[PDB]
Amino acid sequence: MKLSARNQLAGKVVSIKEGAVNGIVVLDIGGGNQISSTISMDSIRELGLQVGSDAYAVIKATSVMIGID
Amino acid sequence: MKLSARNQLAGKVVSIKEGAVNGIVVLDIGGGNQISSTISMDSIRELGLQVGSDAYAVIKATSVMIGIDDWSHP
Amino acid sequence: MKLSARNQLAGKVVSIKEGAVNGIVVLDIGGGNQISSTISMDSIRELGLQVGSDAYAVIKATSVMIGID
Amino acid sequence: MKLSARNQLAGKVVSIKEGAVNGIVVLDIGGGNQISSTISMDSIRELGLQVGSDAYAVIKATSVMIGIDDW
Amino acid sequence: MKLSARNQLAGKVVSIKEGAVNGIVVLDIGGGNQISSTISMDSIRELGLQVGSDAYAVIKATSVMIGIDD
Amino acid sequence: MKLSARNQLAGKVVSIKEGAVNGIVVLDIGGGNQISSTISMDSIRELGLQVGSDAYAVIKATSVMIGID
Ligand code: MOO
Ligand code: MOO
Ligand code: MOO
Ligand code: MOO
Ligand code: MOO
Ligand code: MOO
Ligand code: MOO
Ligand code: MOO
Repeated sequence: MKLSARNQLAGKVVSIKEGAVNGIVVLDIGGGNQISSTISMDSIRELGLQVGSDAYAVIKATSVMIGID
Repeated sequence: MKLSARNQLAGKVVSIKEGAVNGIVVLDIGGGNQISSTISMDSIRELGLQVGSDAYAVIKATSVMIGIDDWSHP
Repeated sequence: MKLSARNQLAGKVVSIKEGAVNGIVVLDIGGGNQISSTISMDSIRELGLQVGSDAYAVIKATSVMIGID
Repeated sequence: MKLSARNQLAGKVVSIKEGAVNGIVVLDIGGGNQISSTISMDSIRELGLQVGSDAYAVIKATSVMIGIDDW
Repeated sequence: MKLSARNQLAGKVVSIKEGAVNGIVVLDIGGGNQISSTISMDSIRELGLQVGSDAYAVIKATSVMIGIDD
Repeated sequence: MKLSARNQLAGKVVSIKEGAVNGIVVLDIGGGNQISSTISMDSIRELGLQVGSDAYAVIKATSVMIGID
């Protein structure tokens, strides 16, 4: 699928924290940046995610806030 | 403030699209990545954002989905 | 791309209301259900959406609330 | 109450997966479509949800993305 | 309707900023606190919201972050 | 940090329910209102949150719906 989400950032899974119905996937997206994703355990399984998997961090633009110092 | 949001990514503003009540801020966060943020025009003004401003893309972890390529067969 | 979002509902575009930076797409997913999506104008154009387009309403499970009468 | 959320889709609970502080509710909304919802366990209990309950999937329009087959 | 959203804060509309497809509704919830809501113009119209209307700010718990003084 | 989020509501923590990857923090913001926040256990710990902590409920304007009677 091609998705409307403005942010689709390629990266590699560096850690997966398994929970009860959700888990937290951490992706190394390059440039010294990592992104954490809290998604359902069902999806972690269905997408076959493991540490070292290639994946994408997908974020709708309306979910992104801006901060400054 | 220190914020719970797991994702707080430093970057530089490369473009701002001004709308009616919202606008879209594009941040270059390095490594060839850009992040687009759709936020209120009021916030854009109050934060003094301009092209070239240093800022952060702030994303709650529950807002981030994971994708894989179409030819991966889990 | 294949996505973690638990909800990926096939439907046809029945209307697009254009805004300044966002627009609102209405998708008929069948059975008398329609879904409204508020997304960037950039995305509406990039996906080539028009009345009658085949598409999907994509919703993260953590964005779905449950209501009762 | 009546809510601004543009999407309020009637359906029946087909499953509830209990987690620690959240659970996942699946609703059959008709037309062969199901909606999965990740909400607090407290809300699952407070709303009296069980398999067979009548309910609604409620989604804010700004939470909905559009995808296409990009063949 | 009764909703799973854990946050439902009563207040009065103090302002509505109309946009193109969205508008921004501000509610006075008391205590010198206001909540701003960015929602569709269609909903603002359908709910009959005007300055002075009694309403509620409704927020899913997964949408709320916590911040602290550093 | 200063944040674009239009809603930044001061309050005191009155409850913490710990989960597997998430927890739920309840903040009393005054006027008889409490705001519940479902966030990662990691952040709950990193922010040092306990019953009695002073904190803020932070909500993006696009996450706030309006309801009426
Ligand atoms: O155009 Mo989006 O789907 O709001 O990022
Ligand atoms: O721990 Mo968060 O605020 O869900 O990213
Ligand atoms: O939270 Mo999900 O598993 O991306 O719908
Ligand atoms: O295009 Mo808007 O109405 O400023 O979100
Ligand atoms: O008008 Mo809404 O509450 O953004 O779906
Ligand atoms: O109940 Mo959890 O901590 O969201 O899996
Ligand atoms: O996640 Mo909730 O339990 O709908 O606020
Ligand atoms: O959409 Mo905002 O201006 O980050 O609350």
